[PDB]
Amino acid sequence: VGEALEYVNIGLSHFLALPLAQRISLIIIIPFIYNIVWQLLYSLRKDRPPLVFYWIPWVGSAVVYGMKPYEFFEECQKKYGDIFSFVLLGRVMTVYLGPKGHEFVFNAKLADVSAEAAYAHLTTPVFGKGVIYDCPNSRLMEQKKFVKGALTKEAFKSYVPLIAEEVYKYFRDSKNFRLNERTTGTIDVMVTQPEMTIFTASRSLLGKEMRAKLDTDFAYLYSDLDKGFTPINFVFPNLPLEHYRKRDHAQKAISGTYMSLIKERRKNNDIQDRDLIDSLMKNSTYKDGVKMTDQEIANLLIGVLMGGQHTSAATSAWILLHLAERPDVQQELYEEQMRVLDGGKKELTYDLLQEMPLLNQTIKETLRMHHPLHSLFRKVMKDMHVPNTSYVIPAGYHVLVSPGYTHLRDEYFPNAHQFNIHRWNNDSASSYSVGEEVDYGFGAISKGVSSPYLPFGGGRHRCIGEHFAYCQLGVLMSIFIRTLKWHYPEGKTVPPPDFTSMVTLPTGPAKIIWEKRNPEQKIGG
Ligand code: HEM
Ligand SMILES: CC(C)(C)[C@@](O)(CCc1ccc(Cl)cc1)Cn1cncn1
Repeated sequence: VGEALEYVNIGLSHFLALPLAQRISLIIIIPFIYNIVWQLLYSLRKDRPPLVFYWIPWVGSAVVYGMKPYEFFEECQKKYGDIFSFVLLGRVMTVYLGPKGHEFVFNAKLADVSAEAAYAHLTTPVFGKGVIYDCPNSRLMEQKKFVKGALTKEAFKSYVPLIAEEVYKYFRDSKNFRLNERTTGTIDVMVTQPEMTIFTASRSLLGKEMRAKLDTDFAYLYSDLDKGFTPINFVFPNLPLEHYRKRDHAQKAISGTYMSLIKERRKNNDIQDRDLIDSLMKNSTYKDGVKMTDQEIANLLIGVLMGGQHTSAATSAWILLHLAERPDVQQELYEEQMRVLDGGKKELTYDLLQEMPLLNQTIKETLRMHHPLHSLFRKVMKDMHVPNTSYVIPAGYHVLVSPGYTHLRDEYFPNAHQFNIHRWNNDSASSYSVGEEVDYGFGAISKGVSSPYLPFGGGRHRCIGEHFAYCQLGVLMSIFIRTLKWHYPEGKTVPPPDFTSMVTLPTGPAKIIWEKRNPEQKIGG
């Protein structure tokens, strides 16, 4: 019976001929049926880690992952252990939880994975081109060296009074404070902290000129650039809407202002050591001998400040929120402040910051309970074997590492969900290499990445801003502590994190009430 083949033919014709009702209905029910079958087949393969089950094709587990990612990882971990996959808006994520997860993704060979491949679609439109994830990795490595060159301890001794000047200036003039006119008030930390962060960062990393442009309408351009830095730009990076354009406008606009200042500096020889602009001018020639274009330098500046803006500001928000219900921790930090700065007589210096271990433990502890990035990604370039398993992660897959999840595990942190800065007694450093090191182009960093506290990651893509963040957060918190007490409004406590955004920032409005420690103190100027 090719008479049966006559009928696949006939049947095919009747399919194309039935009402639109059933056809759309079939255009739905066929993919739904197919993927459900496909998964059951997949669950038989054992060169593949267990795939989380999902009903909606393409979308996969994006809803629950997007909303409560650590909760997703946990029930996932109970069911399948530390390695498992799940489908996310078209892509396939293989999650490896714990320190071996860190090792498998952060220390992965350059050939196995790509961060550029994972991130460029989201970062390049915001930062500019020619830099970060819009160049070969080797270039990235040299840029990180260029930037890290302006992040030296002597830069930090110069940044500390600039940053303090800013915080004080903010207490003086900001509508949310007015310390020379108010002794008490309410602020939204989600409003205060991003302004405080951009002011301090701008002033210290981009110099006084660029800090000054933030008082004008120009500031709004940073705010535009800011909203194009969203996970939506990670799925649909370019659809003709409209926040997508103001972003691009802002990119050239902001990048324009930097080149303007850069070109005028080389043209007057105004190239001192003031900021990162001076520094990137004096030092941005690759080792093959190519030099960064003035455009490229500017774009590297947008990227630095943008990255540093969101992590830092979220973190100082959390510090305020956790402290707001711990007058005991405030009392303790204040005593240290009095001891190290001789009641206040001594002026804050980068050196003196290092003698404030409790202040540094608070940043350490907050960064433990609140990692700004719940998920780091790579695209898999070559089929990877997972040690001590038969598992193969084929190329074209994505790997996902999550040190912020381990941070919150009792196993590695007794009472992980309690805020306790004393868990870091005689252990206050931003991080430290528990042994041997390795150098990827931007200096010797730890070779192992099996530390269960890994706030800044590791491997070639490891953060180079930890000492800047601590410096800024250090000055900022030091001053808050000496100037203010603060607490929650009645019946208000720590907000749950909003995971859907770029950084795990708190769910606003997150309000605290400040009062002056010295009502009659006046900030001068
Ligand atoms: C609390 C503050 C911060 C935290 C928790 C943090 C966290 C991280 C993490 C986890 C990574 C690795 C990402 C990955 O491997 O996929 C990273 C990378 C990086 N961070 Fe930070 N960061 C912070 C502040 C900063 C600051 C202030 C700067 C700039 C001054 C900065 C610049 C960078 C750069 C340039 C990379 C390199 C990424 C790469 O090479 O692929 N970060 N950061
Ligand atoms: C890729 C992404 C998650 C946005 C990112 O890791 C990387 C951002 C980033 C990358 C390169 C430069 Cl030169 C500056 C900032 C977030 N982040 C981490 N530390 C600071 N920002």
